[PDB]
Amino acid sequence: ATKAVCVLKGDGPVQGIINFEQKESNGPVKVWGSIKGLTEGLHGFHVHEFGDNTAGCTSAGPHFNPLSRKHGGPKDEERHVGSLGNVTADKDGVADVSIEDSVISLSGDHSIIGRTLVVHEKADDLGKGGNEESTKTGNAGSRLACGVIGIAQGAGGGSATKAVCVLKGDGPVQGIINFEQKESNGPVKVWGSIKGLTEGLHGFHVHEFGDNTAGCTSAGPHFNPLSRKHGGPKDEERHVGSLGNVTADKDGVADVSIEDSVISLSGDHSIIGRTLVVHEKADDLGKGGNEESTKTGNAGSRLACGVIGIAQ
Ligand SMILES: [Cu+2]
Ligand SMILES: [Cu+2]
Ligand SMILES: [Zn+2]
Ligand SMILES: [Zn+2]
Repeated sequence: ATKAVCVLKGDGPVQGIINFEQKESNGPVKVWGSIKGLTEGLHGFHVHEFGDNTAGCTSAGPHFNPLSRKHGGPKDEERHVGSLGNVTADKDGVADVSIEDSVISLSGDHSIIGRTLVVHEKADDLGKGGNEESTKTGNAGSRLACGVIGIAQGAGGGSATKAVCVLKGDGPVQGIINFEQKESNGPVKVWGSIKGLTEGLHGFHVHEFGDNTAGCTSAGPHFNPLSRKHGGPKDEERHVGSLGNVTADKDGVADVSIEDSVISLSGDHSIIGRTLVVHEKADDLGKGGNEESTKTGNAGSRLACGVIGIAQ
């Protein structure tokens, strides 16, 4: 895509929104926004390999590094793709970010879509610490906050054989959903657990944008690259993102087990860097006879969502 976004959150007070824009498909990426809750001074700022936040920032794995090079600073030949250097927080604990980088992309095998942006406790020494740790992390220390990099309203995306989504919302609904596609236009297995739901049927869809800047609202409509009407997963007439219903048991738990051949974890129907949403009400699978049925299945409000990240 030509635009991406990341909401950074952690166990402490660090939070922010970082925007990405890439106008020419392998030109430089503009990176800008704001992070607050930081100590005054320099903080390591990196793309890590996996958009897996199922164990906070730890499950993001190491720096994104397809080239197997040593850690470096940005404007520097020997670096990781994900080495974006340092952000500087002012005396109000705010880092105003304004970067331009040519090594990261929002498309291709060097795409950061569906990966994790991390802000660190300490400064990145940019590989010039002498020791071994410096040539892997820049001695940047703890991961204070992170988020999965999602597709924002523009354009695209990213590529993997496993993906994962951490669902959260305003209310008590939360869960983790796993995606596995062992052959690269075969079915995607979709499995996991969501809790805090009312007993019964809940609409379950991939929405177009991996944008959670305004909660689930900013995820936009159902992912619909073929411009079809909403349907059930078994219908010819459906959105790519229309995975049907999941069922919550009397304890409010939906043990999701789905297999879909229309979604993909690569190519132009890739759901990497898009948002998975679970809904208030049953999806009528486009059989409701009203205009809303043909758009959303009358599934109602978005109880929880998250950005679908590369796991594999
Ligand atoms: Cu990092
Ligand atoms: Cu939906
Ligand atoms: Zn690095
Ligand atoms: Zn739909």
